[PDB]
Amino acid sequence: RPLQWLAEKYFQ
Ligand SMILES: *CCCCC*
Repeated sequence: RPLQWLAEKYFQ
């Protein structure tokens, strides 16, 4: 679950 980078772009 590589959501680390994903969160920076999508959520934040
Ligand atoms: C790892 C990212 C934490 C939320 C910004």
